[PDB]
Amino acid sequence: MRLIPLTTAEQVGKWAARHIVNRINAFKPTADRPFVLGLPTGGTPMTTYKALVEMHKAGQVSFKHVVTFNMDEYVGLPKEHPESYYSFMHRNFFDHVDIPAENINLLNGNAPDIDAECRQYEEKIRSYGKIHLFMGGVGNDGHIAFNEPASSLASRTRIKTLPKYALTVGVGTLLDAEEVMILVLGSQKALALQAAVEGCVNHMWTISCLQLHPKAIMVCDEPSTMELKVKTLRYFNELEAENIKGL
Amino acid sequence: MRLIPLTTAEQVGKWAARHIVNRINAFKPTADRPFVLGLPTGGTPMTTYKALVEMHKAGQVSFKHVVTFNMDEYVGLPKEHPESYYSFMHRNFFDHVDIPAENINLLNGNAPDIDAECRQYEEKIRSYGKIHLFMGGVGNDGHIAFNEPASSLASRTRIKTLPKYALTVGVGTLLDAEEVMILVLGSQKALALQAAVEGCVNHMWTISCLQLHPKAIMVCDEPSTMELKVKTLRYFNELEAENIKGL
Amino acid sequence: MRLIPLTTAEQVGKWAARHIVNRINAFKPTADRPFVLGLPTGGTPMTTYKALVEMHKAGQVSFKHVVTFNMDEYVGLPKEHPESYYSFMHRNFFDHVDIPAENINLLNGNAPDIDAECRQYEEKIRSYGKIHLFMGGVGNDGHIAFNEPASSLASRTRIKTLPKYALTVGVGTLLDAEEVMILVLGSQKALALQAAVEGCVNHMWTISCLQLHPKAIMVCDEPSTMELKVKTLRYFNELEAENIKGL
Amino acid sequence: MRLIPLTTAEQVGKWAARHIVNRINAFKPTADRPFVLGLPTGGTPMTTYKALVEMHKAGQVSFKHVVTFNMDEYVGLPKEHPESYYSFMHRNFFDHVDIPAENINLLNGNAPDIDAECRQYEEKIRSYGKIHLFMGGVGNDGHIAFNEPASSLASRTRIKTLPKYALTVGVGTLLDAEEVMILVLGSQKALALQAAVEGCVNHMWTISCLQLHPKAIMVCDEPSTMELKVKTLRYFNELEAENIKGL
Amino acid sequence: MRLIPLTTAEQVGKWAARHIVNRINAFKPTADRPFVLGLPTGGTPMTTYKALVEMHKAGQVSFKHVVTFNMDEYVGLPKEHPESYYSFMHRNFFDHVDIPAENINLLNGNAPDIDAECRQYEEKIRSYGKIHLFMGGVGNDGHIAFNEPASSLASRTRIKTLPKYALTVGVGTLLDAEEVMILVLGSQKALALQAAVEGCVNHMWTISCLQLHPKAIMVCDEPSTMELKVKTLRYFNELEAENIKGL
Amino acid sequence: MRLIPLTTAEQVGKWAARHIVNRINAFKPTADRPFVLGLPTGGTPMTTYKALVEMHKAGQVSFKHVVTFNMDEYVGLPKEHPESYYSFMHRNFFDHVDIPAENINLLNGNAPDIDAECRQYEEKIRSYGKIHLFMGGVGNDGHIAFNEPASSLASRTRIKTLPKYALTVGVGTLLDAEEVMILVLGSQKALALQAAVEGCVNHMWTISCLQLHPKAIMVCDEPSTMELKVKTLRYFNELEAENIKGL
Repeated sequence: MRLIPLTTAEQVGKWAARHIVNRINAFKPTADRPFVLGLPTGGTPMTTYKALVEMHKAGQVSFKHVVTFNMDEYVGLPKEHPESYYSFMHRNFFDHVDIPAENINLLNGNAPDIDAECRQYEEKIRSYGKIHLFMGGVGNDGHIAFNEPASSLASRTRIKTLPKYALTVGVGTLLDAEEVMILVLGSQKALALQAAVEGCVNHMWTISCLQLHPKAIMVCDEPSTMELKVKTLRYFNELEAENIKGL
Repeated sequence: MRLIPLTTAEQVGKWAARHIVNRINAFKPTADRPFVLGLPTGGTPMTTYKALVEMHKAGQVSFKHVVTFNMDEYVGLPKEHPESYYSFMHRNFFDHVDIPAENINLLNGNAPDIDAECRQYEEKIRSYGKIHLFMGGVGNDGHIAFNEPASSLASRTRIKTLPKYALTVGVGTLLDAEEVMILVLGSQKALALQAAVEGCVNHMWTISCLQLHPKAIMVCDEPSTMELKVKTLRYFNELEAENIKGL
Repeated sequence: MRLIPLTTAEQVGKWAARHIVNRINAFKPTADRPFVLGLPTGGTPMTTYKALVEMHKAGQVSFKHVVTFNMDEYVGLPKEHPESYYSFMHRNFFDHVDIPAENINLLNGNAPDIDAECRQYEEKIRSYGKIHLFMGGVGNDGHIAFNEPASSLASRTRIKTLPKYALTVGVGTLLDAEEVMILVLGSQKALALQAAVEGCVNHMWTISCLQLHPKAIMVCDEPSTMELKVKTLRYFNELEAENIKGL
Repeated sequence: MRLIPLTTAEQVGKWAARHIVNRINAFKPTADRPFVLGLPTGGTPMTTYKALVEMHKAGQVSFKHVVTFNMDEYVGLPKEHPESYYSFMHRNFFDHVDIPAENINLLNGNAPDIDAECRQYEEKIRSYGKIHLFMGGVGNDGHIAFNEPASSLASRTRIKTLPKYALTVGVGTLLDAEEVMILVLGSQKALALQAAVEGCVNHMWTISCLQLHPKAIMVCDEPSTMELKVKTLRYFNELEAENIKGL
Repeated sequence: MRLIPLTTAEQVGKWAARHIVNRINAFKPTADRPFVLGLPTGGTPMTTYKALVEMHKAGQVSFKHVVTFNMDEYVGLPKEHPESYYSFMHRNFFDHVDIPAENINLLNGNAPDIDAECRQYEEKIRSYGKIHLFMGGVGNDGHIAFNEPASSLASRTRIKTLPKYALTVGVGTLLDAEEVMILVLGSQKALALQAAVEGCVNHMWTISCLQLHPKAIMVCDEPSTMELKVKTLRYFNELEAENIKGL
Repeated sequence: MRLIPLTTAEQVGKWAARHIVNRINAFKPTADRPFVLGLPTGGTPMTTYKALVEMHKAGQVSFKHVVTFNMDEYVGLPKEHPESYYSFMHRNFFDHVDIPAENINLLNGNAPDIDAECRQYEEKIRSYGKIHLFMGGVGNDGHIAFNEPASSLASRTRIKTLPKYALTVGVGTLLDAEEVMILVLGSQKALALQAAVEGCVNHMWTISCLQLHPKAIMVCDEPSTMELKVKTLRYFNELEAENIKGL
């Protein structure tokens, strides 16, 4: 596991954005072999989308052959409603880049057959093969997306009771990704960061199971490191010193 | 992982029995595709077998196309002896339902080649493919069947020194099941329940490794929850409130 | 997991050597199906190589059809230099047994393309299929070879900054072995032994992840048991009592 | 230590009030030997003052010979200001009972010599000899009054930087009381209750040092027991069952 | 604190007896200045009384000017009943030594005024001044005598609900002794020994508060050391090696 | 307790020296009422003595009416030997200030009656009444002076087996001081600092018992904070920010 210790939310976004750009440019996606990106919404990834957009506008990356899968969506909420995940994603990212509509995958919270919708979502991911990079956030209690603490590590896309319900990818869906990058911002995430980095593996703090994942990265700001031991932060600061230059 | 918090041993048996019945009826087993059930013996599963039998007698389930695999048997003990696992299983379950003899699998503690017997048992399970549901109990120290604490998670059916010896399925045998349901009864199992639900993954408390299993369920009575935090029990009580109605 | 509690470094070497000999003789390797052995260097395995050599000289084993893979090598250091891993392995083992040069695999710290060298090493292992037994040591902080604490459990052979650099097999490389045997000597390894045997699974103490491995063995001397609970040592002493007779 | 597990804030107040009444009536205070009561302010003791007042109005207790000492007061804030501790105490308690003005002791946040004011407060307590019962609340982090975590257990009345400052009795001032009763309400106090009852003595959670006090009582509501083990709460519930009847 | 690690219950008794004898002979008690000894009953101190008696019979000590105070007695049970603490003490100790009746203090479980009886017991101890050495045992949960876990460290002699009731000295009564020596026998006391020696101070395990006592000694047998770290036992074994020679 | 987080050993010495100077100048010692200072030796207090001497040379303090008591001395070692505590104290402190010989107290490691020497040392301290400030260091295992881990908190000056022996003040001797200031330097003291500040009270880490002392201060450098949580250090850094200006 990697822990990228940065100071501000803006630096985290710039670091995360650059990592995504580098993975894409190294993969060199084409129509027949697209780069598959898993994505989150909310306040946490705000600075990352902002950074991704300026990099695209500077000509550093193209999303023409990038396929995305989002983590969740509200049930029964009109897609064009300003508070839907769909609206958030277009407003903060899709409206500003060259990704084609057919490459965008968002759960349809208005699907007639909920169980069928979730099933097809998992099917769509497998049709491509695998998610190359899945970016996410982490709950104050260490949970992922709308998955509950003590969720099975093999859980799949399904409906969850918090609108009244939401569709969310499962922990297994996230773990099947080739690489997982979690954005950690704020002192309210300090206990979750501690559980992920210093604690032992346990299903109550879902984030701790990333210790078993082949390629996991935590990108965090200063306030989120409050519960770590001084030597833990020092260790990652020194090891990652050359990789945070320029952010 | 699911934790079904109930009050009495009788409720646990009724809940466990209904879960087995529902899995069977949803699977709709036939001669060519039987539902494979893993089973334990002893005082712990008593109320569950009792409940399974009345459900069968009420016409709610048929074991005609259910194949069973038991966890253990004593070595050198006459099969028809009243204290054998064979006698226990027939007396408490097989004597009262419509399962055919060819669908019953019990380790032969009188086999001439012990190692061959255990090897064939594993072979029999694979011939069917997989155990759909494996029900078991848990030791005071968190162990499973006759497996020792610190047993390998990939251990297989073998002989164990406690009669003098016994044949027991391994932890790997149990983990390969599609779903694992552990019955937890009594305050003497309180530390084991705590290790399974709140503790971290560790090979000393074998039960804790179910946290890594794709579909694990703990069904417990009130006395067994003594070592859990009040909020842990409250959390599962609320989440499972709708699934324990009627038991 | 097995824990073989012995008194001295010499006993550990004799026990480890005999275990290797027994695995080889039971496997009965041939030119078309060789026994693949993973090996470490340093002060820790000294008594084991010494024991392996006398067993070979007594006619108890032949390495004619044994293929070896070593854990590491220094970068840019002349192969014939007295401090290289190559020199250590020949001087302490290869010079005294009947293993053919083509069966010896050591990382080439002088390869022009470092990344290619490491890639081919992994390729060579897969060409044989799998390492049947990988023997290693453990760092004071629980690390393996030159892998850092918090290394990914799927890490592979690569270059590491400590000469200035070294090539080292990854944790995944080690875990892919059919059986892993770690030699633990000295009170300085007491905290690592404790983490491996009594602690919970966590990526900070890499050795703790052997709890998830299908066949792991820790062979230790008396000074290394300082951090274990008296009952833990008593438990393994009794369980392994019959397997340490004669060492 | 005693732990009185009750359900609601109202029950806690009724239990605490009755305990104070019983201590007073058993002490039988007179002009020459008054019963000395330490008191807190805020939302926590609201139901207790309410209960104390109705008991007084029912003729169950008289405060004619009861001397009180309050925990704190704001600095530079006009005494008659509606938000002062003085205003709170009169409005919620003194306005409704028969305690004489000369028996009321409140820190003067407008004293010209702050250090002298605090010094005299301690002097006043010693002039009476000792506080017979000191009632207080507890911070989310286990602190007492305005004392900081890691405060000396012998700290005394002094000014503290949070108005801008406040005068607060010290931990030593509280511990010198013959009996200490802490009101614990709300899930936000759950970690503090756990530290006080189940944790070990440590200066970071000041409340934990009451374990060393000769006569300490925690009176809590249901939401505050969230972090205790089920068996801990069960133990106190059974032991105190006869003392909570009627509240 | 001292920890005397011995092998058998007999050795513990011989060590404890010799310690008592040495303290007495060094004190050189007279009619005006007697040596005050606190004593327990039950299976635990059996080998110690046996050893004390043979030492007396060998002329190594006289109890002519030794005053004793016992920890408890049953309420309402006839003093001469074979199961009373009185009968146990005479049968195992007083019947065999030269202590005068006026020097023996046992709680009167048949006293008309229970509270008065307990009050006078404390008064009797103070009349002498202090207990020079108090020997006791420890509960499986770390408790002392009939004091409950979480008992106040300043608790005094009082009646306790387990006959139906018993009179028991308090924790404060024990702590006021100049020296406290606790006999620890059996694996069932392993967790209590661990809490006393390696754990932190906390009122739930009363025995842990002896860490704060000026002169505490734990005398234990081998089975009771099961929960200690190997290095902890090694440390005390080496430090006390010269003081256990001859037992 | 106070924790003064500084960066270098030199800053620690300057802070500690100034604190001593301020305590002396506020006390205003005279021939009839001297300021009593407890002192340590070794590498740890080096920068503090250096700072104390320049302050004296600058006219900021006089030791004319300061009485000192040192923690230890070697047994049987010639007082004027260059490695004695006597030589260290004169060479690093007494040779440079105006303290009179009669105000200096050092244990006489060559006294004919060891036990008498230690007894008189304690007597000398009481003759003055109390040590106003005792400065010391801390062992890697949390011990004080030559006191062993698990030493009684009431231990007194006595001989200790490490020359072969040394005379050392006891933990009780240190705790009886009005104020205790411990200098903490180096990463090797990180675990001890953690036990003192964040851990719970326990006799194995003697330094942790300072949590119970009325006025304890830890003055530490940066390397010693390695085992503290980032938020712990942040908390003390902010609280002590105004008291470390100028060092």
